[PDB]
Order: sequence, then C-alpha cells, then structure tokens
Amino acid sequence: WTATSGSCKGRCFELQEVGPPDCRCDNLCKSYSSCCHDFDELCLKTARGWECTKDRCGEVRNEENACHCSEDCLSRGDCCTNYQVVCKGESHWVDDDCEEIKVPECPAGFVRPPLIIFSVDGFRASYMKKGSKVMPNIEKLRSCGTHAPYMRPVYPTKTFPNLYTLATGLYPESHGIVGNSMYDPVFDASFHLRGREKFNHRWWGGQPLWITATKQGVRAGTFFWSVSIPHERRILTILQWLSLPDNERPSVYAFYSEQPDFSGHKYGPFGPEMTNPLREIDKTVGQLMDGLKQLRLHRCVNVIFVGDHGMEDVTCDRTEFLSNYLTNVDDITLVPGTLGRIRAKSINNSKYDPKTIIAALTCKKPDQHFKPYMKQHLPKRLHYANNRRIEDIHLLVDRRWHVARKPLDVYKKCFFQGDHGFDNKVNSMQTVFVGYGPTFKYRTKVPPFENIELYNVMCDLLGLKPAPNNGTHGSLNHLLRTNTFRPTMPDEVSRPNYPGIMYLQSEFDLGCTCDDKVENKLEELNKRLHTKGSTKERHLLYGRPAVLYRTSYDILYHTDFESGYSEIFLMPLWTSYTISKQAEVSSIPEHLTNCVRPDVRVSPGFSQNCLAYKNDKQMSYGFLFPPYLSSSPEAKYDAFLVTNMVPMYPAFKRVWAYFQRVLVKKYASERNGVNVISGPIFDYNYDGLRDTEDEIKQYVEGSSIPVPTHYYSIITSCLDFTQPADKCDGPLSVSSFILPHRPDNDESCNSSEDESKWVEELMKMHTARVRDIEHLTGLDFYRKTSRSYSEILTLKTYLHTYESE
Ligand SMILES: *[C@@H]1O[C@H](CO)[C@@H](O[C@@H]2O[C@H](CO)[C@@H](O[C@@H]3O[C@H](CO[C@H]4O[C@H](CO)[C@@H](O)[C@H](O[C@H]5O[C@H](CO)[C@@H](O)[C@H](O)[C@@H]5O[C@H]5O[C@H](CO)[C@@H](O)[C@H](O)[C@@H]5O)[C@@H]4O)[C@@H](O)[C@H](O[C@H]4O[C@H](CO)[C@@H](O)[C@H](O)[C@@H]4O[C@H]4O[C@H](CO)[C@@H](O)[C@H](O)[C@@H]4O)[C@@H]3O)[C@H](O)[C@H]2NC(C)=O)[C@H](O)[C@H]1NC(C)=O
Ligand SMILES: CC(=O)N1CCN(c2ccc3[nH]c(=O)n(CC(=O)NCc4ccc(Cl)c(Cl)c4)c(=O)c3c2)CC1
Ligand SMILES: [Ca+2]
Ligand SMILES: [Ca+2]
Ligand SMILES: [Cl-]
Ligand code: NA
Ligand code: NA
Ligand SMILES: [Zn+2]
Repeated sequence: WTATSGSCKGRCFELQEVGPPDCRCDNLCKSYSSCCHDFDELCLKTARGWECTKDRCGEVRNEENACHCSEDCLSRGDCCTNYQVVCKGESHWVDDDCEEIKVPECPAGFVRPPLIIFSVDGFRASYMKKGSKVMPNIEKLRSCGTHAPYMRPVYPTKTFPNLYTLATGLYPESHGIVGNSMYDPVFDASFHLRGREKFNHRWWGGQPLWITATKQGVRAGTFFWSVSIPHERRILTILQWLSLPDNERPSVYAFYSEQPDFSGHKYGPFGPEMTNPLREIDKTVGQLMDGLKQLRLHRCVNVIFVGDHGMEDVTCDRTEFLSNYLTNVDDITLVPGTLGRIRAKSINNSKYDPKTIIAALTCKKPDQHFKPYMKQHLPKRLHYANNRRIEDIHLLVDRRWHVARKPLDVYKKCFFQGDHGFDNKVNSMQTVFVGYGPTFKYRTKVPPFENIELYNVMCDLLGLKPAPNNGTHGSLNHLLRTNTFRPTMPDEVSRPNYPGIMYLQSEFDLGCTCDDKVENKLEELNKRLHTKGSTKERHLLYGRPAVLYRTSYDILYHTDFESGYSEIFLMPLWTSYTISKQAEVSSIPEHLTNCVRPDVRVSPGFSQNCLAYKNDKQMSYGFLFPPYLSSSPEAKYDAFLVTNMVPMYPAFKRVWAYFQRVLVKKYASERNGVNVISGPIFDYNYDGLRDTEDEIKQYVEGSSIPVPTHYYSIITSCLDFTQPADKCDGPLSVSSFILPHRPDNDESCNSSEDESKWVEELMKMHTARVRDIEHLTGLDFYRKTSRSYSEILTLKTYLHTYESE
C-alpha cells in the first residue's frame, strides 16, 4: 500500500528515491505504479509540444508548457532544445562542421566531463551504413568521434542480458540475467520482461556502473526509464539534471530507446516501416546535442551511442517444434524462441532423463534448424553455463529460425517478422558503438570489440576504479585520447625447472615400447644443443607463457618444439612450435606406429604410462606436437616422448589428427608460417576458469593421469603476411580454438564422412579469444614481443568469427 496522497511539487524526477508508503516522483515510479497523485500534472507536462516557434520567442513564462521559449529559460535549464536555433538565430549542432575537441571545454564548476550513455535497443550494426541518409546526427557523431564497424554483444543476444552486461562488464552467467525470461530453481520464481518480479534486486548480481559511481562519490542519473515517459521528456530531464548545482549534479547519465527494436520485431530489420523509427532516434540525438550546445556542454560531454544487439528476419513458419522429435513433450518446459532451454516440467522427478532428451534431438532431420547441447558442451566462447538459472539442456537455434514446444504455443499465444537472441557471432546480431567527446579520439575507426569491455572504459571516463569484471582493462585504451589506466603484465607466480638428463632408460617401468635403437660427433653436439634451447628462438616466438599460479613444472626443449611440462598433471600445460610456409608433412613410419619413449629428463614418478592406456578401453592418447610435422626423421623421435603425450578419446583423435596433419599445414601455407601453442584445459565445473587438481572428475583408468575437458590451440602469424611468422616486424594476427574433448562426435551431424567435410566446421564453432584460454589455463601469453602491451591486450581479446563481412 502506497499513500500516494503526497505531492511532487519541487520533486519532479528526484534523484534519490523515497521509501514507501510515501509516494514517489522519480523516473521509475510509474513502473511501481506509486507516483504521487499529481505526477502527471507536474512532471509530465506536454502543453504546446517540444519545439519553439517564432511566436513563442521571449514569451511570458507559462509553467504549464512542456518546455519554454521565454528569456529566463537558459538559466532555469528548461528551454526547448531548439530555443537557441529559433529564438536566437543559432544553428543546429548537426549543421556545424566538426572541430576536434582537444580538451574538455566545460563551464566553471564542472569537476570532470559528464558521461551520457545513449543506448538503442535492436540497433543492428549495418543500420549505420544502410540508414545513413536518414540519420545525420548519428552520422556526424560517428564520423567525428571514435567508432567501431560493429560491437559484439553477449549471448543470448537479448535485451536484458545485454544492457546489464553493458552496465557491469560481466558475462550474463556472472551477473545473473541470463535471459529475457528465466526461472530460478532456488527462488522457485520466474523473471520476465513484463511483470513485477524483475524489480526484485535478488536477480541482479555484479556491481553496475551507477553503484560503482555512487560508492566512489560520483553521482549517477537513473539508468532504467519507465516506458510511458516519452523520449522528449527523458532528454529534457537529462538536460535539467545537467543544470543542477555542482554538489547535486550527476556525472553519469543514461538515455534508453525502445526503438528500433520495437518496430524491428514487427517489420523485420529492413522493413520499409523501419525508416521512420530510424529518423525518430536520430531526431532525439539532435535534441540531446542541441540541448548540450545550448548549455555549452557540447564540447564538454562524452557521449556513448551504443546498442544492445541487432535484429534478424524471423517469421512463424520458420519454427521447429519439439513435438516433432519427442513423444513425451509434456514432461518438459521449454524457454522457447531464438534459443531453447529445456528442464523437467515437474521438478524433482526421477523419470526425467536429460540424456534421452538430447539423443531424441540430435541429428534427427537432415535440415534440422537447431542443435541440442548439455550446457557444459556449449562453445566456451559463449561463457553460458555457470549459473543455476541456465538449464542443463540448451538448444542453439539457427539464425532466422525459432524453436517452440508444440504448434499450439505459436498459434495460441503471424505476429512478427523480426527477432534476435541467436549466437553472438551472428552478423545480424552485431550492434553499434560510437564514442564522441573530449576523452575519445577524433575521427578514429577502431576494430570491432565485445560489449563486456565498455564498463572498464566508462569507469576510466569517470575516474572510477572498476569492480572486478570480465573486460580486459587496457584492451580498449586505443579508443581514448587520454588514458587513466596503464595496464601491466601479471607477475609470474611459478618459475620453471630446466631439467637435464637425470634418469637411465631402465629406471622406467611404463609398459611403453618403441622401435628406436638404430645406431658421429658432428650431429651429436648438434642434438645436445637442441635439448638445451638452440632452436628456441624459432619455436617460442613470443617468449614463454607465464604460469600465474603455484605449481611445479619443467621447460623441455627439442629440435621442433618447446614445452612446459607439469609434474602435477603429468602432461604439458603448453607446447609451442613454428611451422614455416616451406615445411613438409610426413607420415608416422609403420615401425613407429605405437612408439612411446621415456623422457630421461623427467622422473618415472612424474611421467604417464602406457599400461594405463592399454587398460582403459575408452581412452586412447595423442601428441601435442604432431609427429607429422617433424623436421627430419631423426627429430621425429622427439614427438613420441611420453612427455608430449595427452589422453584422447578415439572419437576426438579423428578431430585432432586432421587438425595436426592437414590444417596446421594449410594455415602455415595461407598465413606464411604459423606459430602454434597447444595444450589441455581442465574445466570440470564449467566456470571458465582453470581447475585445481582436486577438481578433476576423470582420470585415465587406474592412474593419476587427469583427463582434459578441452584442447586449445593458439595460432599466431604476422598481420603483414608478406613477412614470415618467424621474422615478423609488426602487429601479429591470431586465431584460436578450444575444442571440447568428447568421447563421441554427436555434435557434428556429418562426422561419418571424411574429416574434410566436418572437422573444420566444428573448430570454427569453437573459435576462442586468447584471453578465454588464459582464464581456463592460468597462463599468460605474448610476454616478449616488440608490440605495446595495450596492443597485445587487444590481440588477446580478438575472436576470429568466420562470418562474412
Ligand atoms: C568474470 O568476472 C567475474 C567477476 O570477477 C568472475 O566472477 C568471480 O569469480 C570469483 C572466483 O570464482 C568469485 O569469488 C568467489 O566469491 C565467493 C563469494 O561470493 C559472493 O560475494 C561476491 C563479492 O561481493 C559476489 O560478487 C557474489 O555474487 C554472486 O552470487 C550471487 C547469488 O548468490 C549473484 O547475485 C551474483 O550474480 C554472483 O553470482 C555468480 O557467482 C557465483 C560464485 O561466486 C556463482 O555461483 C553464480 O552462478 C554466478 O555466476 C557472491 O554473493 C567466495 O565465497 C569464494 O571463495 C571460496 O573459494 C576460495 C578459493 O580460493 C576460498 O579462498 C574461500 O575461502 C571460499 O572457499 C569457501 O567457500 C566455498 C564456496 O562456498 C566452499 O565450498 C569452501 O569449502 C570454502 O568454505 C570466491 O572468492 C566471485 O564471487 C565472482 N564474482 C562474480 C560477480 O561472479 C568470473 O570468474 C569471471 N569469468 C571468467 C570466465 O573469467
Ligand atoms: C538492479 C536494480 O537496481 N533494479 C531496481 C530497478 N529495477 C527496475 C524497476 C523498474 C523498471 N521499469 C522499466 O520500465 N524497465 C525497463 C527499462 O528501463 N529498460 C531499459 C534498461 C536500462 C538499463 C538497464 Cl541495465 C536495463 Cl537491463 C534495462 C526496467 O527494466 C525496470 C527495472 C530492476 C532492478
Ligand atoms: Ca534489446
Ligand atoms: Ca573450472
Ligand atoms: Cl531468454
Ligand atoms: Na585405451
Ligand atoms: Na556425428
Ligand atoms: Zn527485441
């Protein structure tokens, strides 16, 4: 119960929010329907519209008007945004040439440039080009300020997960808003776009920019807006707050637009009906900018123009129905749409088998427009697993399609032509970024980046120290004219051992055999140089990775590859090698088919053993440096060391062997050499972070040899491909992957064909950023290059998406 009989006189859009049962006057009261009885009258004035006309100039102030054209309005801070244009012969902001803003040009009393976030729902990246003729304000911001060709949203590419990622720097799995709708099994409650449950703070984790600001003494306007407040009133409210006294005035402001998303859903991303909502958004930008120029804040404010996701063509007839796949479709609950999440209908029911559900959904129809996954098998790049609100069963739906439970859910619940929510690498889902102001660069294009990175930059723009988040601080330093953050390399925690030859062959009892006993002082010093690091400048091009946690490990040098060998996990953490464009692929000679050799540098007690693999009827093994790429028949023996061996399912060896034998050579060929770092990843609790030894749930039968959940490779070359990878003078070019280490290839519907028809497709799906691999391994890559650290941080956040342009 609210006693809404209090008044909003003098409290319109109050910044601090008042505790019930006292009525409210802030920009959210309408959503709680707890506004004071006079809120509409006092606070939502509309009389005479939004613009001055000749006949209003100098008028006697009428307090009933939406905004004012009277003389005193500039000092009151409540002129219509075109006042100066109509009544003082000034020009619209868009009509002014852009002049570089070398320094903040702020009125007296401004302790720092204000930040205004202008966020636009459903603003697909390609609107910047395709709608350019009808968005002159936005086009000016874009070409004058700093801009990216597109910004990658987070998955799912839905509104609430994305806006709250913008505000926190956190993956949805970490901030809690893992969908537009979601069910929490602990709360036994559902969050939806519509309704009151979303107002409860228990859903919203992390620390959003406004709490970060407030905790450090910077004042923040509200980021949420009630839908009923029109856009003209939001702009005028922001401009009013900007006229407040220094000690009361916010330093950060957010404006939110429901468009073009609202129309996009109705008309598709490029419906003829889409031109007007784009005109209208642009007009609002103009209003804000004229509003700023009026207050002489237009060369003082940093403005971020940002979308939460794009929009794709989706219609009712492109819907897959689960009722066509399962007979027991009434036992499940589906979160439907552009992604699927499936859980048991009647919770705590032991008849429900996720495994049998997945199998009924796998590769059942030749043209199937979704693929089921256990959440922990989703591509690690989606970071979509580690939250109890994410159902164990996930469906990644194809672009342009929907999934629904039964036909009655679609014809009893065609409305729409547009939707979003698909995989965040999908072109139609990319969105926009423009930064404009004193702190952003002038007429600068930056590469596409992920929206998780902005929280750190916004904190910098406000002089705040950011809460711990998923951005990589420093990786967007190149957006900024002046940087408050100077990134530095994390310190190495464990230093390696460099063992020499310490063990005699006969000390090893590993059940390993090799055909290696075939009989010169010239090639004898030469082999020994290799074991001591003579070829290391060739295979470790960017210095050795740093180990960022406490462990025990050895550097092992070889003619063709160097490795970091863990005595704890009994395998390499990383193996590094370079394959020039000239290098040749050979076979494993028949006499060496099952060859595994003890490593005399590494004690029996810290080695794997062949007996374990023999006994484990599921588990086979593979090699991190591929024997296929040995530089000489003599060097090939090194590839068969027990210290280069890793546990691999036969199903997975098909993928790995094709990567090693065919793809590495092809990339070296296409990229003019490549350097490869490969290794195991252990993430049994699917939190995206390196597991400690006591977290491993699977070992090779009868052994202490832990089974990796994934295998990664980082493939680096010279961005200028006329230079070879091993002699590169400038910026680097990278692509990486994290492949799930799975006992079957059920993920790849084509896996019964030749590897050349499915393997590369799979690896593409599991493309990753170097930074993802760093969190999963506790390693730090690229410690010794000639490049600046902030450039390396950008490189480590790069994701090769394989989309077309
Ligand atoms: C992306 O960035 C984020 C942010 O940096 C990274 O997430 C962090 O990871 C840290 C390491 O895992 C994690 O630290 C843990 O915090 C525990 C305290 O948790 C609360 O306090 C913090 C601080 O204010 C708060 O942020 C948390 O908020 C979570 O939980 C609520 C709901 O309960 C949500 O509203 C909110 O969204 C958030 O949920 C997310 O995180 C939790 C895990 O914390 C997940 O379960 C959710 O699914 C969701 O993703 C919490 O309110 C702290 O107790 C932990 O400490 C244990 O372990 C260490 C090991 O060193 C040990 O020293 C401690 O003593 C302790 O062990 C004891 O407790 C164990 C567990 O109870 C117990 O089993 C043992 O036996 C011991 O008794 C730990 O420090 C940090 O909280 C999160 N932060 C966030 C915001 O998620 C994320 O990793 C990055 N992602 C990638 C891919 O890099
Ligand atoms: C965490 C926290 O403090 N609270 C307290 C306030 N609660 C709340 C209250 C009223 C609301 N009224 C309303 O219209 N909407 C729509 C709206 O504003 N959409 C734009 C928008 C902008 C910024 C962000 Cl970050 C997001 Cl996700 C969405 C809301 O979402 C909304 C949310 C949420 C939990
Ligand atoms: Ca949206
Ligand atoms: Ca883990
Ligand atoms: Cl959702
Ligand atoms: Na075996
Ligand atoms: Na298959
Ligand atoms: Zn939408």
